[PDB]
Amino acid sequence: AEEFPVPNGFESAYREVDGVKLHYVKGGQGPLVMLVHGFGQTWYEWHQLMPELAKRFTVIAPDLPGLGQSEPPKTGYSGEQVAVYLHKLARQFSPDRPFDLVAHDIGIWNTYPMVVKNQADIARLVYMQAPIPDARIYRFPAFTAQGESLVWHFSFFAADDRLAETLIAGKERFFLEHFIKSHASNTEVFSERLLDLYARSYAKPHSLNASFEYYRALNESVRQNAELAKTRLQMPTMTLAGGGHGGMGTFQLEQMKAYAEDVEGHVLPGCGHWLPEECAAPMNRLVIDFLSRGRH
Amino acid sequence: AEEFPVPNGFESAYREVDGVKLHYVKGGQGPLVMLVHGFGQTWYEWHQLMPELAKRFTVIAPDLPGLGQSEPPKTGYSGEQVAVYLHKLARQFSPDRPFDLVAHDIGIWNTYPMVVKNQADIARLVYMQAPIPDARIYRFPAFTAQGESLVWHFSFFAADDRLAETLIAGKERFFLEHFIKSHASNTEVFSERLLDLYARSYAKPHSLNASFEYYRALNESVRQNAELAKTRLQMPTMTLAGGGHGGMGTFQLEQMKAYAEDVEGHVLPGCGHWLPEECAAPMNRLVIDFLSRG
Ligand SMILES: *[C@H](C/C=C\CC)[C@H](O)C/C=C\C/C=C\C/C=C\CCCC(=O)O
Ligand SMILES: *[C@H](C/C=C\CC)[C@H](O)C/C=C\C/C=C\C/C=C\CCCC(=O)O
Repeated sequence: AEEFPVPNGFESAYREVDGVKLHYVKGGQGPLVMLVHGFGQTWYEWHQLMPELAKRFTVIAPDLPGLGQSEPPKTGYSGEQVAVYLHKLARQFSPDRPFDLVAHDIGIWNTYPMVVKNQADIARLVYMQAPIPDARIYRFPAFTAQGESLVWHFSFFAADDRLAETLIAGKERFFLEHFIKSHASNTEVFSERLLDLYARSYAKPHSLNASFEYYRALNESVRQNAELAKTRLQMPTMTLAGGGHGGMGTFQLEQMKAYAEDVEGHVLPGCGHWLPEECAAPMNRLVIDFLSRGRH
Repeated sequence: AEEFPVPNGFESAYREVDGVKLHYVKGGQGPLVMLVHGFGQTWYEWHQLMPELAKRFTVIAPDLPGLGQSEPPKTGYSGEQVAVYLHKLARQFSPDRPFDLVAHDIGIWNTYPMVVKNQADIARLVYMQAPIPDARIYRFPAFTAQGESLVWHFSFFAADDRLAETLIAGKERFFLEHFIKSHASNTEVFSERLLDLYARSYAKPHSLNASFEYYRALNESVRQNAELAKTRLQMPTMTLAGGGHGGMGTFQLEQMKAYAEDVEGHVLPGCGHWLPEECAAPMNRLVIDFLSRG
């Protein structure tokens, strides 16, 4: 069974990593690029970018542990713990060469530790629409004069006594449409049909819980990154952020400059959080061009 | 059928104010003190303070519009709109002399405009455990190094699509116990029976919605207060805040200093948000003494 349709010429497969069965979709030939999705979604957010990248790269798009068709992690949900699974997965397909990494939302949280601890394995890095977990997240406001706070869900999802699962169970499709559209500029791309697909996946009880455990581990991830950030990232890095409703604007590049020696950033006007879907043409072009500098 | 038991010597009654039928509980004799409850609760949070105050004052404790047994407002849920109802209700019982005001949580939001606009009507003022809506609320962090913050509910409750009503329906008792205890230092004061009573009250569909409409109007209340705050408050004021988990600490008095010329403050160590219940005896003492000077 497949939760989302595989693009023509790709395969849906699984790989056991440290006792955890990870789902991924893979296609193409050449150097490896791994695309890592975020909260509320799965590998499928990349399905329009994947065929274009596969003309020059081997492309792998895993489901995060516990999400999509991937089993939950056995160690835990902190960034350093999850990053082990993703690093070992990528290295099974690229054991002797560095690979490229593209990550969105909590995909950033779940990859930053393995990037900084295995810098020689990462050729080029693209991060979009999430803060790297650090002390800056403790200053983001809970309530805004205009629009809506992009970050209050951190506390909702991290609340104890399984508050979020208890309130959202049975209402997953309603909740997902609300939080996707509230973080979007171009809401019209989220058709009822596409929302149905995403909601069906994260309504699996272990996936609903897994989704929130990433936030329950956020303070631990911050503590982990306080140590890791003592070494700046050396590989070429690109940041993308939306400039519209739900977009992080200039914050994405400004924070990355504290982490990376070689970084360029873009703010995409009229685009919110969900860049691959809201602004597919400019986002895909930016990613393909950036990764195509060099061997592919 | 009363939602909460009325103390001896008090009456549960109703008055029509601008076409809205307000519920209140009233007892005592002497100058008027109005006690205004906050989110998650009703007049009943004052039921231990009321008989003590009723020894020296006429005491009235209304249900906020749409909450408890009060009808929803017919104008709106912004602080300036709701404060009209509470001002006119108090004036029905104290038309000829100023009255005292005690408010908790969003009771503050719903009374500050009528205090600043009718200062000759307010003898003494007691505010506990809520910011006056102003630009300071836009700095409160969403997330803390210990986990969930005390303020993320601002955005949960203000969200559209009836987000809060839709997620909380069928889980009202569960959710109320959660936010009571996440804002409490002393949870042992909340019996299963008391949580049952509060949950049954705000689970009424129009009351669950009314609860969150106060937050959907919060930015409008901030904008309203930006003009009202040009006039400082002159009456004697006291602030109270908890010093424990759920408490606002020094924020309550420090904010009030920008609004009030004559203000004293206390922070109650070992107490959280729900001061009339978590720390009833010292809270009551401080309110009674402050109002009884003279
Ligand atoms: C994924 C968010 C996706 C869906 C939310 C239900 C991650 O949980 C968060 C990624 C990005 C948004 C968080 C940080 C915003 C960063 C700084 C800008 C602050 C503005 C503000 O409104 O506070
Ligand atoms: C009622 C809260 C009741 C139940 C919560 C579901 C009001 O909605 C909020 C009133 C008080 C609690 C929130 C405000 C805290 C204010 C500042 C604390 C200081 C933090 C800081 O950043 O300085």
